[PDB]
Amino acid sequence: MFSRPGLPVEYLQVPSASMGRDIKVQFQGGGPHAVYLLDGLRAQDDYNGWDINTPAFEEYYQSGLSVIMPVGGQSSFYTDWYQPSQSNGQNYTYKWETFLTREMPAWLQANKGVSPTGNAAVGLSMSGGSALILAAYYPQQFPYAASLSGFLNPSEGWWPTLIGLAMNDSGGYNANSMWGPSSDPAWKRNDPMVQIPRLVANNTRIWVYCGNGTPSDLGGDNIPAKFLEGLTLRTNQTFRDTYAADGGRNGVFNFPPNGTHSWPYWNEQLVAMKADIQHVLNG
Ligand SMILES: *[Se]c1ccccc1C(=O)Nc1ccc(N)cc1
Repeated sequence: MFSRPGLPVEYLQVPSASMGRDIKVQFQGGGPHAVYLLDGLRAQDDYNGWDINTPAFEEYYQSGLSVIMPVGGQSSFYTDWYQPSQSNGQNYTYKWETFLTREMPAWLQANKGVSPTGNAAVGLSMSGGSALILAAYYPQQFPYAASLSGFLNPSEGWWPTLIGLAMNDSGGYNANSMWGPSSDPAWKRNDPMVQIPRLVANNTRIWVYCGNGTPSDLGGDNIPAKFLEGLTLRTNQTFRDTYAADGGRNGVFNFPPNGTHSWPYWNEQLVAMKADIQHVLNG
C-alpha cells in the first residue's frame, strides 16, 4: 500500500469545463511523456486505486516518464456519457473522454510541461477497455495502451447486462445513461473488439493481461462464478485471436497460469511493461 515517503508526488486540481468541476489528479513529474494510470470500477474520490494498492509512483520514479493518476469517476468507464446517471441522482454528466483527451492534457502541457502526444494509457478492470479505446481514437496521444483484466467486448452478448449490473453495484450507476440501450451505436463505438481494426491501422502498441479466477469486480449475486469465468476466458481468447486475424502484429499478451484479477498481479504487469514503455515513448 502506497509508495515510500518523500517522492515528488503532487495533488493537482485540474479544471474540467465539461463536467463543471475540478478533477483531482495525482501527478509525479519525470519527463515530457507520461503514463496515464486509470483506475478500476470502484474508483474513489480520495486517491487513485493504483496509489492505494501499489507502489506505482515509487516503481516509476526516475523512469524518465511522468506518472498521471486521475482521481474519481466511479463506474465512469472514462467515457463521455449521454447524460447523468438516472439511478443515483448524479448532478452532472460524466465527460471523462473529453477530460482525458482535451482538458487534462491541455492543462498539464501549460502547467507542468507534459507533452499532449506520445503517452501511454494503462487501465485495469473497467478502464482496461478504456485504455484501448483511447488509443484507438487518439493514436497521437496514446501510441501505447495496456488493458489489465479489461472488458474487451462490452457490446456483445451478455456483456452489456453484466456491465450494467456491475455499474449498479458500484455506486448505483446506470449503464443506459452512459451509452444508451445495448442497441445504441455507442456500445460498439467503445468496444475494443469491434475497434481492433483501428488498433491495427494505427499500429498501437498494446499490452493485454488476462487473469484467472472469478472476476471479483462483479458478477452480481445471482450469477454463478463458473459462468462468469467461462465467459471471460472465451471473450479474451476471442480478442487475442481476432487481433491476430485482423493483421495485428504489435500486441503483447500475458496469461500467466497463476495470475488473478487482483492488484498484486496488475502491479506485476505495470512493472513488467516499464522498459517496454520507456522504449516506445522515449526511444
Ligand atoms: Se491473454 C489470453 C487469453 C486467453 C487465451 C490465451 C491468452 C494468451 O495470451 N496466450 C499466450 C500464448 C503465448 C504467448 N507467448 C503469450 C500469450
